Amino acid sequence: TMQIEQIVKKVKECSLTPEEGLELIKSLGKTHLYEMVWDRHEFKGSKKFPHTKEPILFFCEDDSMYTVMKRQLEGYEAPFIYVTSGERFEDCRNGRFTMNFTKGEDYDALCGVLRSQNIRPRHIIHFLAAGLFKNTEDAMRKQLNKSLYSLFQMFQAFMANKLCPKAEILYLYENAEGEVQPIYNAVESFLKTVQAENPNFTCKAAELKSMFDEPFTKQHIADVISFEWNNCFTCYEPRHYYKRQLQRVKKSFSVKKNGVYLITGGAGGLGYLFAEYLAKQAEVKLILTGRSPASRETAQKLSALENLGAEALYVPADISKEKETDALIKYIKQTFGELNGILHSAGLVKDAFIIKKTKESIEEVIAPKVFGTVWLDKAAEEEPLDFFVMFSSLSAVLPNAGQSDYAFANGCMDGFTQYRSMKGRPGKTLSINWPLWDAGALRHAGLELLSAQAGLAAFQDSMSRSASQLAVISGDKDRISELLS
Ligand SMILES: NC(=O)c1ccc[n+]([C@@H]2O[C@H](COP(=O)([O-])OP(=O)(O)OC[C@H]3O[C@@H](n4cnc5c(N)ncnc54)[C@H](OP(=O)(O)O)[C@@H]3O)[C@@H](O)[C@H]2O)c1
Repeated sequence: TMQIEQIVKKVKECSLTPEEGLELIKSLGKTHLYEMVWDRHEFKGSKKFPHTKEPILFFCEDDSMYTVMKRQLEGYEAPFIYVTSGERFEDCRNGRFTMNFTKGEDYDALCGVLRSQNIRPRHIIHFLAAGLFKNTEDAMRKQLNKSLYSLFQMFQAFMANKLCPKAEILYLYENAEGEVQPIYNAVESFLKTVQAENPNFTCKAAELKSMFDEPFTKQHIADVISFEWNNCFTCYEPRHYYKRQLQRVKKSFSVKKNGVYLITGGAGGLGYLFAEYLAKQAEVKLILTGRSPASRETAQKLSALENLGAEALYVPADISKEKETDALIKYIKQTFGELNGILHSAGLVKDAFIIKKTKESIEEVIAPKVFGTVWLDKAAEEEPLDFFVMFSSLSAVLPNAGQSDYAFANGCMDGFTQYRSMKGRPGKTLSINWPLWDAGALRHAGLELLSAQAGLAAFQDSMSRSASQLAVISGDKDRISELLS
């Protein structure tokens, strides 16, 4: 009752056209905001062995884990296969191999050889993801090769060669107190979707976080592996671990007169819906960016925005290209003096199951949300931003079959929020995990499309809260609660 009067007051106040107000009322009780909540535990140890007596396959950059794992498995009577990085694929005898973890052909060779040797792994350990995150092309490329791409090659090869009728895959990465791993942490979103595509692959992800004065030793790693074998995501410190899940949030934003705002994907569906929304709040300057050249439709959009009081430019740029993004921020500074806010809506979708994806398709989908996001932060480092808002997707958290790289890319933005925090970036940093909008199967679930007004208001609410990651889910609260258990 109070809520309806609330909205009435707003249309009375003219924040909303009577029609918009009605659309919002019709959405009442359907739009809920969620945040990650953690549960913390003492790390207690476990038995050492897998629960079945079947071959274990371990991928590692080098042999730093070989001895400890042989010691850990003393008494376990099934093969241990240990694969390290090399120039070439090589069977190095007695369960040891080298390979190039980026070459699909090498995963084929591995599968072929193991099949010839009558070795059918069930427990797979992927532990290549180490090294600090840095916001450089070279560093990001190496991290993606150690994580997303290596895993893509591995799962595709495994399915194509039918190596594992069932597999339990444990993906590990290193982190440390005071540091962040946006790329490696995003793998969880990929693995959840592999599992939805192939339910015989049970996929787990574990962060190995060293603390100051409490390093993760080789033995503590072994112990985490054994613990996992005997129990998607857990973050492990040496003495404690924690898990997370979305839960409903507990119980006033505006752009500024003369503020300068960049909307990437600014001519796309959500990008433009937000540009009009922002133009109605105040007399602003808007820069809409997409890769495509100007067209009659981009002109029409700019005109509609200038009719609302804004000044508006369309500036073509591929924001996944570091120098283009840099040139873009420079042009905005030179043209308007400064930048006060970024809404990062650039993105694309190219759905396909992992078995049908290509590396090139993955590169395309991730470019704007992995590299683009980083380049926008990097180019705008010195700008007095009031806000840096990433349009992420609920697929990062609840993915569907076919969206593995998309889910990863969005999950990468979600983790990138911690980088901005770590670096002390000014203003509000927020990633919003949006569901499907009705603007620009689910039936059975108890979910509904998010209407334009409901979504605008969720943004408005999100911006006034303190969480740096919020998920927006549209539907019935109890149905959603089941889906999130
Ligand atoms: N609509 C939904 O239901 C929904 C749900 C969840 C999340 N989201 C997220 O919200 C954002 C917008 O969704 P949408 O429905 O508006 O899709 P959309 O209409 O395709 O808009 C995305 C825009 O991104 C631009 N873009 C792609 N790559 C780019 C690059 N490298 N540099 C600059 N611009 C680039 C595209 O234009 P060019 O081709 O000209 O570059 C396109 O206009 C996306 O990031 C999406 O993942 C949407």
